[PDB]
Amino acid sequence: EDKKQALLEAATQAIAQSGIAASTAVIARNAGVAEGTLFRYFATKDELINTLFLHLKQDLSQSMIMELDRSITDAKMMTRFIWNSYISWGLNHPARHRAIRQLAVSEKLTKETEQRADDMFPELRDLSHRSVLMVFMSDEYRAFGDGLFLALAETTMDFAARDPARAGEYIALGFEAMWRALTREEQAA
Amino acid sequence: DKKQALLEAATQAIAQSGIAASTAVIARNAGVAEGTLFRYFATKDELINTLFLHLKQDLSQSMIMELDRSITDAKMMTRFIWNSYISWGLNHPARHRAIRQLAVSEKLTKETEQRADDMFPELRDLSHRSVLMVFMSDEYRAFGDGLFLALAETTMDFAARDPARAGEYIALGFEAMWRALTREE
Repeated sequence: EDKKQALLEAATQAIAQSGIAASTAVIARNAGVAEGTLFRYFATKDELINTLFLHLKQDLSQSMIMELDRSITDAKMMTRFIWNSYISWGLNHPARHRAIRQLAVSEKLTKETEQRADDMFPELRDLSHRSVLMVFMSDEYRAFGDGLFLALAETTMDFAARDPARAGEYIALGFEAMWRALTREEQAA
Repeated sequence: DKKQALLEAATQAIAQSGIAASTAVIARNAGVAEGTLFRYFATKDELINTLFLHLKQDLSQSMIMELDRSITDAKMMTRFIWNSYISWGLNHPARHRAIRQLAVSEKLTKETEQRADDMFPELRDLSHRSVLMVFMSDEYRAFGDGLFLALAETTMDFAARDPARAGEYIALGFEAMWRALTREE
């Protein structure tokens, strides 16, 4: 498994730098195993993509479970906790964030992986904290939704990293911006 | 002109590698050694600012073309503005990527910021009206633009990857940016 894990870390780095296009040969060389070993563990580029999205999401969920709390809590409290966890994770593990973002907006994630990934987070039970637009987006435009979220989260991380004196402000502003985006609803004449 | 070839090469270089892009290759790909480039622009900072302005002027041209002024809803106006911006980015990806890098650089003089405000006065007024104050402030204007350009680039990337649904992506992205960034009732 030692070998498989080194491969996952190498794929993370490769995709972080070059996206889904990253070569299987380069991943294997940067693991220090020939490309055949790689295709033994993962039988396809797709199977690897999916396994890596899940491995990375598990890593995220691990960093959170330390401070995980009960569902009877404000949806904004829970969502801010998730967002702060994510930002901390991306700052500590930039390649992990970059890779996972690439994976998320790939059109390559099986529904099985999507269900496993929902089930890493009991928290993804919307309970209409979301607006009507975004519940509609979750059905029809889920990748675009995640894309937008990760865009806001990455902008947050980049500014925090560039100017940590203001990190908390940025994390706050970014959070509110995504929260309004996710939660604010139509106001009519 | 020669200057224009330099600016277009600088756009391409920054689109690819950000502000770090070397003056040497910008000059090389313009077809001139570095001294010529430094003749036209005496600093990287001066070049950064001059290019931000050249690019914003291009954007402002492409937007002001399509504007009709009978419209007065601020969400209507901003939605058309965003359609124009998304169009420009789709048509000129290097120009968008570069302008985004330049915008969130901490390298833009206040003179450059006001000249660029004054390319589209109507958009600056639109923005003081509609945008939250934090994202408009002196201290967090850059973060606001960062968020905006993030959403705009995600919109562009999805539209480009899947043009059959481009309008859907442009609409949704707009709403997301609007709700995120703008003051409420």
